[PDB]
Amino acid sequence: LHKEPATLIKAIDGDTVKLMYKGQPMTFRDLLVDTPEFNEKYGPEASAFTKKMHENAKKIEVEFDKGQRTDKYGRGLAYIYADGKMVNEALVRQGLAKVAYVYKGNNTHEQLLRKAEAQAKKEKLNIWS
Ligand SMILES: Cc1cn([C@H]2C[C@H](OP(=O)(O)O)[C@@H](COP(=O)(O)O)O2)c(=O)[nH]c1=O
Ligand SMILES: [Ca+2]
Repeated sequence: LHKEPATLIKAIDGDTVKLMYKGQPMTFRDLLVDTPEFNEKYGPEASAFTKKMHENAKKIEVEFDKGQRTDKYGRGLAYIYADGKMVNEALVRQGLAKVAYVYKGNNTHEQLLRKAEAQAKKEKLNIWS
C-alpha cells in the first residue's frame, strides 16, 4: 500500500471528510471504522476530533487498500493520514470509533486497528465507558 496526496476541502463527520484528490473533490469514508452519527452519543466528539485532526494537518494523505476504492455511494474508501498519523487508527484508539465494515480484500490494517480498539476498551474510553 502507498500514500498519495490530498488536501482538505471540508470536515464532514467522524468517519467522512471532503478532500481534493487528483485535483477532484471527493467525499472519503474511512476504511474499517464506524463513528456514531452526529445525532448519536459521542457523534459530536467524533466529528470534533476528526475536524481538528484534518484542519490542523500540514499534509493530508490517502492510502487506498487492495480492493474497491469507491463504495456504492461514490465515496472514496481509504486510510487517511494527518501528518503521518492515521485518522482511522486514532479514532479507534480514542474510543470514538469501533472497528467495523471489515470486508475481505480491503482489510490490510485490520489487526492494527483491532489492537487500538483493545487498548481503548481496556482504558474504558468514550464509547467503551
Ligand atoms: C466503510 C464502508 C462502508 N460501506 C457502505 C456499507 C454501508 O451500506 P448501507 O448504507 O447500505 O448501510 C454504509 C455504511 O456507511 P456509513 O457508516 O457511513 O453510513 O457504507 C462499504 O460499502 N464499504 C466500506 O468499506
Ligand atoms: Ca458512521
